[PDB]
Amino acid sequence: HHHSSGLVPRGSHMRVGFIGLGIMGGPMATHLLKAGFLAAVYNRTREKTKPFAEAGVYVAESPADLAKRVDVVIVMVSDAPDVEQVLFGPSGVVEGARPGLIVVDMSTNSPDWARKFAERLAQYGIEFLDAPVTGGQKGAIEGTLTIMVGGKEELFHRLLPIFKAMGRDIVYMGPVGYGQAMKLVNQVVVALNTVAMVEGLKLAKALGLDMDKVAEVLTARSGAIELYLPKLLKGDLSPGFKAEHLKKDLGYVLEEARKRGVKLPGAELAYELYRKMVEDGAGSLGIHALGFY
Ligand SMILES: NC(=O)c1ccc[n+]([C@@H]2O[C@H](COP(=O)([O-])OP(=O)(O)OC[C@H]3O[C@@H](n4cnc5c(N)ncnc54)[C@H](OP(=O)(O)O)[C@@H]3O)[C@@H](O)[C@H]2O)c1
Repeated sequence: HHHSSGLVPRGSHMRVGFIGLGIMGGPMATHLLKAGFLAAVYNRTREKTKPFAEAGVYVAESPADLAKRVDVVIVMVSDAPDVEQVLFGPSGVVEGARPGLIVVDMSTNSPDWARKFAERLAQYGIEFLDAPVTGGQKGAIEGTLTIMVGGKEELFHRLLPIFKAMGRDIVYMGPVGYGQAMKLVNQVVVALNTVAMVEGLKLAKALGLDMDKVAEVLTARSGAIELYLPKLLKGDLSPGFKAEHLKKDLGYVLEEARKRGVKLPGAELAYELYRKMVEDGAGSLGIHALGFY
């Protein structure tokens, strides 16, 4: 069946449907709406779609119902199994998409997962990019994300106006999976920079240092410090970036390391620390709460 017009003209071939309105996906999709690309959203929990519906965005009943109405599906759900559900479940994207639709997975998983998604989608005539991001919740909100992309370079170029609505530095990394590859390098760094900050703070507190001055001196400076030290000092342990998601990222890091015969003892330790945090019931706190939960 064909369908009625929506927010974005069909002849643009740039109608976007966005799946996963979380800490990242809400602000990202809002930036796409402000830029005139957002036609539709889907979220597993319907309440989060409310602010979109109040701006006229179509609220889909399933990923399939979203896919049949758009040219580009952006996915920003938690983990690779969640991407599998939204793409390939009973009412997943593949049940609604027409050939030539592009899926862009902006969530974090792995090169191997990116390649599997692309392979499976190509059987339906659906294109794929892996385009994970860095910059945190604050970057999402500000529209300044760094976006690292794998897949056909021609599709990277075609979608650059969409990426520029959400981010600032848009980097083409190579074939399918090279965006996830970059993102997993990035997550090694983020994890250990976060452990750095937390251990520094634990030592500073034990020594009874003036936190104002600690923050001044450390702002040693890193991403984690700039994004999360103010929250941490106020005891705001909310994400931010959930500990369970970093655990997940570090699992893929260590799988890739093992596949390639590289030893990453720091990443192994980080994985252990974040694994304990999830076991202890703090998986939904931000990563900056490590050591403090
Ligand atoms: N937060 C950060 O700083 C940050 C930065 C860069 C990249 N990332 C990555 O971006 C991705 C999203 O992160 P986030 O911080 O936005 O996570 P989040 O706040 O936990 O949101 C997760 C989103 O995924 C949806 N979801 C999860 N499982 C699903 C399933 N099986 N089916 C359908 N929807 C599902 C959730 O739906 P509900 O609303 O129903 O729960 C929610 O919309 C993750 O891969 C994360 O690692 C995060």
